[PDB]
Amino acid sequence: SHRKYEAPRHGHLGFLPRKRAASVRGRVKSFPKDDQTKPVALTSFLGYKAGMSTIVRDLDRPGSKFHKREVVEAVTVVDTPPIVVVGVVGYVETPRGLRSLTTVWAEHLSDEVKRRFYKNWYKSKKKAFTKYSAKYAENGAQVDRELARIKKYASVVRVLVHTQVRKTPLSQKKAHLAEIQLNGGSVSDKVDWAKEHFEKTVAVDSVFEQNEMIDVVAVTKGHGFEGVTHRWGTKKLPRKTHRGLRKVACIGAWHPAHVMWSVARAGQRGYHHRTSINHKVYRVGKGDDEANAATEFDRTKKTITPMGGFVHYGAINNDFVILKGSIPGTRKRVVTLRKSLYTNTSRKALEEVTLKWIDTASKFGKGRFQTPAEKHAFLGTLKK
RNA sequence: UAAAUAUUGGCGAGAGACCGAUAGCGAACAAGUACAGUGAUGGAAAGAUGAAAAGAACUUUGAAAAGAGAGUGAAAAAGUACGUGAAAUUGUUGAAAGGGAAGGGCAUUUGAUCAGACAUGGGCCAGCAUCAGUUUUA
RNA sequence: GGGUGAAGCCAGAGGAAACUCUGGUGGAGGCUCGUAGCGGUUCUGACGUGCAAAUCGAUCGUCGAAUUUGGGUAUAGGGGCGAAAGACUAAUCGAACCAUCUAGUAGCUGGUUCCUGCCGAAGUUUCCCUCAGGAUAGCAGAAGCUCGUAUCAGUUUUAUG
RNA sequence: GAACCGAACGUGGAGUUAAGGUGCCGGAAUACACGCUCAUCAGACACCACAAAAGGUGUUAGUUCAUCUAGACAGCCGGACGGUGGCCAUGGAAGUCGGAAUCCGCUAAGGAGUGUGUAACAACUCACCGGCCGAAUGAACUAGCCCUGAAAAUGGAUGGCGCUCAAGCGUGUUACCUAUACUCCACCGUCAGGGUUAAUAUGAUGCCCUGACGAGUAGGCAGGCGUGGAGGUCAGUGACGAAGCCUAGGCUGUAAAGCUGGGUAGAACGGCCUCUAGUGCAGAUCUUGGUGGUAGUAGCAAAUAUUCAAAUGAGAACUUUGAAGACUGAAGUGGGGAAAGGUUCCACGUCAACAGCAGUUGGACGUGGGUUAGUCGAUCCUAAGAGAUGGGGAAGCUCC
RNA sequence: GGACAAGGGGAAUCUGACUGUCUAAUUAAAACAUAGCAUUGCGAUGGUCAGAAAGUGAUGUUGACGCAAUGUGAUUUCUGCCCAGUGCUCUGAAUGUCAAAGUGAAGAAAUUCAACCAAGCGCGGGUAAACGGCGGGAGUAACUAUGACUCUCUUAAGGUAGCCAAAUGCCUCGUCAUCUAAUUAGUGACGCGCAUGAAUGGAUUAACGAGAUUCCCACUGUCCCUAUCUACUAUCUAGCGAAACCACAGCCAAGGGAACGGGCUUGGCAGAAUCAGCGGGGAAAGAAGACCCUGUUGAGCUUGACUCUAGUUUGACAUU
RNA sequence: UGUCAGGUGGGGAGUUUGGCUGGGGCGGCACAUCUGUUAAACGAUAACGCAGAUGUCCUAAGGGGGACUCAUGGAGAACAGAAAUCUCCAGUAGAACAAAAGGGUAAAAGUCCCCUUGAUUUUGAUUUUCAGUGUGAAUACAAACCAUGAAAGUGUGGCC
RNA sequence: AAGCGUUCAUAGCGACAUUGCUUUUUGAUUCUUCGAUGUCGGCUCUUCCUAUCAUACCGAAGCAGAAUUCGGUAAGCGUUGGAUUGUUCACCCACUAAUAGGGAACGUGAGCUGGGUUUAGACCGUCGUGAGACAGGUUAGUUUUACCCUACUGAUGAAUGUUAUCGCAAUAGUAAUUGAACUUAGUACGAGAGGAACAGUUCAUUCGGAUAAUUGGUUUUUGCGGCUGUCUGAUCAGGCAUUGCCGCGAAGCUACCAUCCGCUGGAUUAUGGCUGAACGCCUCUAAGUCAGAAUCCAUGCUAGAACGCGAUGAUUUCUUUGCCUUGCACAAUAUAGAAGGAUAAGAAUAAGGCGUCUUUUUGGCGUCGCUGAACCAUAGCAGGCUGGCAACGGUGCUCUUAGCGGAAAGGCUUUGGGUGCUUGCCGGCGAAUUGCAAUGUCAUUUUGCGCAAGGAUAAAUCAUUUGUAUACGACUUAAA
Repeated sequence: SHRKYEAPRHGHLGFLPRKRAASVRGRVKSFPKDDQTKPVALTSFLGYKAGMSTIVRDLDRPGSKFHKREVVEAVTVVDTPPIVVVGVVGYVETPRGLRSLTTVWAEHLSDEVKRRFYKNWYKSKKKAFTKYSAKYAENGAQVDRELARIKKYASVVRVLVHTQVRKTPLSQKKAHLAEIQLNGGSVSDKVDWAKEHFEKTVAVDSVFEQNEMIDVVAVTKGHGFEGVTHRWGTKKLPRKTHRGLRKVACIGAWHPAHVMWSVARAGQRGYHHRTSINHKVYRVGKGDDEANAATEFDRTKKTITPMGGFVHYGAINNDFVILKGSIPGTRKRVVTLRKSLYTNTSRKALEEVTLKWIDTASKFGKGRFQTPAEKHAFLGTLKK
């Protein structure tokens, strides 16, 4: 017999399967579509999620009821120390997809990167990239052959990149290696850029600009096993139920005499790899500056980090990015910011933003005061 | 009122084309016993070391049980968990195969293993030629 | 351990009288709220190869009498007892249990132990408190006896119904 | 695929066909010859797993009738009146609301008129005939293959892949594949018809010759294999090793089975002629006894609670002593009895089993010790009841 | 009442008055009991009841304000009509019927055919707080329903007071009114009511109910819509260590087939060993279907089924 | 009190409470028989297939012999009429024969008139259903004894 | 297709006849199951069908516009909240874009519920003399077991030299959904009444994936503070009341009860068109071709074949006893199957190749194909041992100079040197006996054995630790 009351199904099918996923890093599965007319630039970046904070700003939607008004918003702060290039990879077009031709590396690798190749660093002899470093004692015999090989063949040229994790407050030491594709003019100009940029550092100001849309990529919250009702979002069974009432009652129906793939079951929740789209940037601050949050309306000398600090993280003494809304991931986690694939004329992404005020109260609790100078003005001076 | 006639009980003697310890009486053994039921009643399992206990003195490892040696005897592959010691079922070693079961029948190949008249003085496996019987193809 | 406060007594107020009101005292009832005690409503909760062949929890009914219970004594199977449900009568009840007659009877179910060789069926006719069954003929095997090309044939032809 | 088509079967060898097939899976012509079909849902082989009425200028063949030396159809222009508004009908009917007449002229041809249109005319348009052009066209029907008609539930089935002058549909002509069928030979058994000890060794039940046949449940008869005992007989076998048991050793028989090498073991047991029976097992929710997978899994969670050192001991989460925390809270986890059990009380020794973990502890196990009454109970009296005697029943056990 | 302890309340309808009692382990009720009411039998040589029998018993250490046998079920209020049928009962009239023993006649006797005849049945009377029935079926008409006369069918009588789509109404979710935004429900009226109705008790009703049913107030995770916390499990380890079940085993689609394959046929396919969960399959386990039919198989209960019987009652003979 | 006889006696005892059947039960009879058909041109042949019958009536409606023609139509005769009785012509059965249906029959097997008891006795053989048993019915003789007719004959119940 | 529809058979309808399809109604039948397949509905959850109620894009009208009616390709996407009834069905009150119909053992009971039917208790009416009956009404009545195999949802993992980083993408899955307002405009259209649409702005509905700055919830933070009863002689400071109770309450977890985010290209269907035969015209079609829808396919997102691959990093002692690269012999082990040679134009097929001239091009003039029965290699003991004649070529083995080849390049030409053989043409010695045939053994893989040259001199697990993770593994960190 038929259903009776036809309602929409629980959960999205496309997001199956639901595993742990191997990597903790985001991993960009596709980059933008390239243009040989435009100049050379990086398509992506690496950072760390610090926390969240409120923001008040203007509004210029001629049409809405809140035209030229103060509007409170949600925001996510991202710690982004300077990037360090240390490699080049050639990729050749074949009938069976792309194929890696040759990897090249620089002379002087740091101990942040070299830790990644070992599991037991303290016990090891630290022998990595020693015999490769001897190849650079020939001016550039074996170097410029393989760079000219990548110049002749291959239509795509990516760059190996790692994060600086001695500057950040994390107890990590290890770096995070990652490929970032170069989308620019020609193949020859990509490799000329790459050899000059060995060891050389890269900032965030070169990659991203203010008032721009970004795609975010990172791994979600932990949780673990979880049942049916919270994982999928099914209805509770009545109170008067023998043997459980937080389940699906009927799985399927015999003939077909099997359990269907579409049925909601118990199994792993969280820690999944998701890529979010359209997140507008409000600020691209700098580490070498007192008064980061000093807007033109406010003008009070205070750093972006609140009273006490960011909870389960610490502080920020480097460049950072204020993204609108939420970001998929926990704190202390790696996140890869990607440029948009399609240029919007949507009117949201086009409006020019100017921040009016940023909050810096102790989010570890319910803080009233923003800075210690304000606190000593309200109460004092007893008795310490 | 004896005799010729009866007799799955009792006391005493003979026999068998009868059973051979899941048989034969319920009972070959401390069996109407152990045990169950308020009670009338119900009611099992359990035979075999060796000719002779000669039933393993003495050393050494272990807290001890036992173990390794030694010793008794024709034999301990007879040690009082005892003549012989099958199958289900298990451990070790050796040989072989294994992409949603294995296990069979016909025919080969390879690997293993095994019967069968060349011994006297010092049979098995094929090839060609001319014939017979049955066929096929120019 | 509380609540309610019936008869019976004592004192006052009103009234011309007949009598009528108010205050104490007293402690009635198959009354009433509730502990131990005795029961077993609902959760159709727990457990459901259990702690348990009927228990566990919370919620509930009744709680000074048609009450609850020990020891002794009476009633025994077509009998006993029953404020009556065919209830209870030693986990056994629309007729208990123990032995014997008893290896009760069954047109009904299930099983029925070694090889090759030769022949090879039937589910149809008549009768039956016959229709899941028997008798009777038909079909089958075995043993053969009297004879040795016979007066035969699931067939044809000529003549004729 | 129980039943359809072809064929009925002892064991093997060689040839040849039946029904059905020959792109590949699959052994065998990607043979030969003449047509038809192209499907945005093609079709594909009896019983058999479906399709109809009704339709198509999709294409192929055919039947009956017509016009043709300008076809005539085209297909673009020219005409479409004169008598005439014909009689009638009635507001008005003039070819065109209708009822009947249906005739002439000029004629190349023009109906007393095919419709449009108007109150009725007017105006347009056909029927019929020319003008341009130069060889086949027009109507009505019949059946072939294709298409529309043709909508069901998990993903799906000419057997599948795939096939388009086919590997499809209809028809013809040859080769080739192949059944336990047919022909011929070898061997087995059964049945029939003969011939022969006329001394002439060994079974007259013998020893030969010739011919046909062979499927089979229920059922019947025949000839053999094995098990336990009884009578006879091989002056059978055996402590120099009988019976039993084990064996990817061997030999014989179609088979039931039998004989024999190697190992183990330690007292009896075989063949041939006959007698006799508690004489052969895979099934019975069979009977008794033993052992598996499941599985080192289910589980050992209710009565609030344990901790630190010291001692004994081979060994201590659990025994004994100390210290600290706790609970029952006097309708009690306190102190005594009744029924019921019967040494469980108590000491010394001591852990193979039992105390669903452990154990030096124990209501366990081994060996002993322990209950003292004139006054506390029983004994004595009677209760609801039970029950002899004298008597009377009943064949009587016994009943009142 | 700072912990602990401790009633939710209101307006109705059906039903039994109340306290009480039962299906031990699925039914606690509207069932049973009850006070009250009524009926029947009995004066001891008696009623009711036991026993195989007795010089034997229970009621009864009794005597009608008692013992025995039934119905109804407190109070208020009423209990209408019908003795044809079926029971029960009688100082009813008899001779319609009617046993053995005895009486008579016939016969050689066995026998035979006659009258005579006890109770009990038939015939007559009584009885419904005995079992039961109290229906309708036809018609006549005043006026446009009129409820006064006739008969008579199943026998005798034809539903009186009362109450209702009621736990009793098939047609139905009756029609009208009310409660709601909306009501197959609830309550109030209507009644030719398939098939209501008077101690087989009718109508009403204060208190009481772990009884059934509808609505209103307060209250809330029942619900919109789920979220979080705590202990004890599960989970992992040390030790100890089972049962159910089991032909053989365990991947799908279609086909045909005992008409719904895990094994046959044609395709899809296919990679050691394993751990938490879970309830789609294994037509998953539980029990020789209890429903249904068959059997010439049974048992429990009932009765003008067939054949008997203890007890009791009438008559004859003996005791005499 | 004892023995025998008559009534009462579900208080108690024992036993039965058909079959077929598009499940059973309620209906119906297909359960002993008969006619036509289904039934497929010898016989045989099914269903709760179709249309219908029987559990009797008859001393004459049995048996024999002799007379004579019926249905219906047409033409004529007072009351008399579509229909009473009377007469002639045509008349192969279109009538009648105890009942269901089919077959059979014309100087008759129909209708009327004369005489009677073959609806009698003794026993076997034989067809049909069929086991080639019984039951029922039916057919053909032998030995008798009668009826009827001038006789030949016919008759052992109802034309089959 | 007789009539209806003012006129007019077919806009929409359609009598009298007649062919079908379907198994969501109910009968007919009794093949499967009676040593049991748990029988009514509701709750919960998944997927399939189209005979389409809505939404996308079109055709027809008795379509002026608005509303509605009939049909086409379409199952992509959605289809509700309540009163009464045990109900399926039914009937109402609203909302809505719309409140379409069905299947899956009449889906779904080791998933729940037990109101219904359906046992025993009991009551009422009709029927029966009576026990009892009633497809009449009424009330109270027991819902057992997964620890096994497959299935699904997550999680480890032996083995391809060992270990570690960074990637490609075969295949499988896939998602967005519908409305309201402002403007267009009170404009088109219409006598009026009424009353559109495309583009352009802002917001909502249902659904999905993350997230915790704020608001709300949770409180064993037993963090602070308050209050009862009792116990420690009093005060201070605490125990117990199975978390004693009460108020506020960080951290974490969480809510359309809180905030953010949810893409743009190509090829088609219906349908409407262009050029244009068949059929001298006409025609959207026969050949060819332009636009086109919630359809399909990519882009993007999710997993990553544990028997699909690639690139890069480091590769173990001196007890010697072992590692890698290249040549010796020795030795086992096998080979879906060597036995002269896998011998390189591209495009057309109602057309091409090769050679040679020239208004260098879709150009002239000749010639070949009709099968590879080809073309290159080919005579010597499985190919011996030595001579000359004639060329100055052909080849094998080594070594070097150059370059080309990334799709899986692991191979192709190429200068030169050195060193053999040479059947281009003539000479001189040798072979027997394997006894008349018996594949008569002449390949090519792996492999670890000892040699003797050249070369280099490590990691991962366990234990410990951490929380961005966590049933247990695993994952993420740290540590001379």
